[PDB]
Amino acid sequence: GSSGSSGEHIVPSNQQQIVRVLRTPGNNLHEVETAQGQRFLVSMPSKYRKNIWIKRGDFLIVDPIEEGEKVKAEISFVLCKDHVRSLQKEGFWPEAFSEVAEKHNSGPSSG
Repeated sequence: GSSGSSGEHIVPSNQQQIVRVLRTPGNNLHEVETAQGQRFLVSMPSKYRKNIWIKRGDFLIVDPIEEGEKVKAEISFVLCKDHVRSLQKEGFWPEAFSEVAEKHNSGPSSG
């Protein structure tokens, strides 16, 4: 069993995981990296059959699949500047990335 788990907003499931985009060859796939320094590729949901706005560095939630194609996991949702922060407060956001938002900033870089 388990204890009352938190799930007020879109939160990474047990199998799901948060990664960061790196580059896209164009096809219906995207290369991301985990918090444990692990680069891999992901597939696009059969439901998101459209031209979604995806960029490099963008953090998304992918889920691993059983013994199937040469794909590790598939995108679940697109985290926004806000979401990311939320997960950080709730205590879910990864550490390997945690040291990213701190530096990142909107507008002219003071430093």
